[PDB]
Amino acid sequence: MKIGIIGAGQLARMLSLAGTPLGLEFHCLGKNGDCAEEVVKTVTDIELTKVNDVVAWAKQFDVITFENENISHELIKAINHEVSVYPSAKAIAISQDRLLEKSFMQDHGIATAKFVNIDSLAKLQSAVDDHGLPAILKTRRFGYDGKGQFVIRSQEDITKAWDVLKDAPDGLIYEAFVDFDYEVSQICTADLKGNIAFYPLARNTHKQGIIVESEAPFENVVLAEKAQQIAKILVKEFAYVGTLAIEFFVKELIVNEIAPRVHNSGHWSIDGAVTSQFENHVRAIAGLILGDTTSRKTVMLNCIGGMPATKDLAALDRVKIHSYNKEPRKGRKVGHLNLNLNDETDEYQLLQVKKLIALSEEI
Amino acid sequence: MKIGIIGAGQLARMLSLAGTPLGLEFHCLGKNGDCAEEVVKTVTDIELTKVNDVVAWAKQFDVITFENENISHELIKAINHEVSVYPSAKAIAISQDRLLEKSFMQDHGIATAKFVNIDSLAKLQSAVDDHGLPAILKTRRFGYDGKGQFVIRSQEDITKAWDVLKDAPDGLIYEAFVDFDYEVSQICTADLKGNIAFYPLARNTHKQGIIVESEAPFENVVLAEKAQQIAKILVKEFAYVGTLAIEFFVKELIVNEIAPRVHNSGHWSIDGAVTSQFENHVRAIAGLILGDTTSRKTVMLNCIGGMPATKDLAALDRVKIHSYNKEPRKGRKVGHLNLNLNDETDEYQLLQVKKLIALSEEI
Ligand SMILES: Nc1ncnc2c1ncn2[C@@H]1O[C@H](COP(=O)(O)OP(=O)(O)NP(=O)(O)O)[C@@H](O)[C@H]1O
Ligand SMILES: Nc1ncnc2c1ncn2[C@@H]1O[C@H](COP(=O)(O)OP(=O)(O)NP(=O)(O)O)[C@@H](O)[C@H]1O
Ligand code: NA
Ligand code: NA
Ligand code: NA
Ligand code: NA
Repeated sequence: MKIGIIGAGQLARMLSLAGTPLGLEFHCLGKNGDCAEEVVKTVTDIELTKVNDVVAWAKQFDVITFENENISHELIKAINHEVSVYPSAKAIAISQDRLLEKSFMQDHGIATAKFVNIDSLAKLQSAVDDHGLPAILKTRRFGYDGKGQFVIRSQEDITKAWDVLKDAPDGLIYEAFVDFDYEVSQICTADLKGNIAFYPLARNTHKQGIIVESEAPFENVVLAEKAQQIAKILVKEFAYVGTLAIEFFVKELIVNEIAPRVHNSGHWSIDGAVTSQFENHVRAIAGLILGDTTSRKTVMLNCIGGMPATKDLAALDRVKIHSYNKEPRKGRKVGHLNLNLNDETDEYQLLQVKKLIALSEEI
Repeated sequence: MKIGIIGAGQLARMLSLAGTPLGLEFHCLGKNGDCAEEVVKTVTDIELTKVNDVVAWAKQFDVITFENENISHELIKAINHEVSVYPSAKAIAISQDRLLEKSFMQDHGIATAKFVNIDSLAKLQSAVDDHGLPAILKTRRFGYDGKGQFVIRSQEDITKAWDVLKDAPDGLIYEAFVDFDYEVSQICTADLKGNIAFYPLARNTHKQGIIVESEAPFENVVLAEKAQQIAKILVKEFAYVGTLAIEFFVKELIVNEIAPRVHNSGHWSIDGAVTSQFENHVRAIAGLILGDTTSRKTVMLNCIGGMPATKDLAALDRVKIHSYNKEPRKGRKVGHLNLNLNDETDEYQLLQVKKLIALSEEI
């Protein structure tokens, strides 16, 4: 069986690392210098606007998936008509647009930040009059890791926010700034028949808009049950197949956003679960029964901008190293480290690895 | 850092799977259709007799290793003079020749099967007169998985054995047939400074000359200590860097043979140890500190000749699947399965997977 992946970044790289021992063959749509290249059968560079060419490429394979939900949902529809794409175009369409994503939650009685679609300065003023400050003016369709938005803290920030973002193609959304206690995510995988394998909750820490640490299992039986029920609603309404990620605020579970894919907050599962989020995404789309997800306490630390020297990491002999072999650039995800946490030696190694990261990080 | 591997088979494939997340780049010497191709940066097909060409290829990389010790030890010397090869030419030279291997053990007071170098029919007759029957006439330099030899059970089998094998290039050895209770192997990894990371003993079952099952940890504190001391002698005398495998008969530890490489009897460590034999071979040759080897009860089952359907394997959701994506051929190693053994559900899945294997196996 051949699996085509749109994208050749680190998520594609790890899908192939996880899925290759199952005997599956991986092919990417992306560039020669992208980090999945060395671990997949082929990489083919086709502009995603050239729809018939992309569809022609896809038809070489038995099933298609993707690593970035910001892709054209029409392109996915076009492909899916010829060869199965997982997960669904509906999941992509709703998750990639902040207004559609939040409206979906509201339509099913699921809590989110208060939000308003913004089509004018007057509408934004009204949204601020109604739901208060601080708030964020975000684009509906652009943006990664806190970028492409404007935090509104005062009445003067309003016109400034509008003036910066007003011309964003495909529009804008006001979100009330949620004052959360902490953040958690629910990652799960739905197989071809809609059976869901759940991971425990992970507690995630963001720094400057980017995830820097993820801890699992986060043990709270009540929140976990609420999280799982929301996941089930999503899987059913999207007819979802694959790994799905839902990020929450806790303060009451409040949905932050969803990602129809393997997600950074699940990277711990490579070394902390019997079957990782990556192996299970692959098994899901391949029409296979999912792997057991029994998990053990693990911490995941992100390497942003830079990464400690491998020789320094290797000296901490229980740390599991996940370098993506990417180019260091301020703010860029270049790798992560996982560590199982059982005893005091693990705590000691964790301190040493955090120190190493503090010296290599560039956000 | 770039690592060159001579060979593109499943051992090379798994070295790259283990070592790629460390941020290392892998290149093989072998063919396009070989099973490591899809997980390494490049594969280059050069006949190993063309020494200057092989050396020219090797010089593109920072360190060289190999998956098959039957390679020309002179070729390794030639390469090593220009770029570091691990492990050593001495380890290759002794392990690849049954007479040299057994003579080494005898020279250091380490037990083996009684053995005699055979250069004539009369010498074989004398070896049988001295050390008895049953015995095996083996080549010194050829043979895999019980092939290329002749078991001598009677006095008529003697001339038959001689007539079959007498012209083997590089000679023959008589070995007394050891009547063992069971077999175990000691796998360990020595870093660049000679520090050794030990795995627990594994209990191995052979069927028709091929390994079919490996169980670890095999708990016997006395045998383990003897095994580790023998490993230390080998690492020191060979100035060994890398993963090393020693196979024993138990009946008293008696050395059977050694392999200067990752070995089938250590495949369990992919899913049963904090750091696998593959990741540690890579860390050793890369000049890195070795990973922790804390282990949990695991069984490894070999898929020979054929492999059960992936959909049938996936249904047993705790089994870890390791398909090499190779072509089924009677007697050929095409994959393995690992299973952690904790509770009764694991025992149940193990029975089901053994049944699946019995129906797919072709030895
Ligand atoms: N309304 C809000 N109130 C408070 N914090 C928020 C709000 N919206 C977003 N954030 C935080 O900002 C982070 C970045 O969101 P976003 O700009 O969508 O980045 P992203 O690409 O989705 N990265 P990630 O959330 O880690 O997958 C979120 O994970 C939250 O921690
Ligand atoms: N003298 C002996 N007496 C009894 N059994 C033996 C003897 N020599 C070899 N064997 C058995 O035959 C097997 C095959 O040995 P060999 O022909 O060298 O295959 P191999 O390629 O080294 N495969 P492996 O030992 O699994 O790495 C050994 O693993 C032993 O179980
Ligand atoms: Na490739
Ligand atoms: Na989203
Ligand atoms: Na390749
Ligand atoms: Na040997």
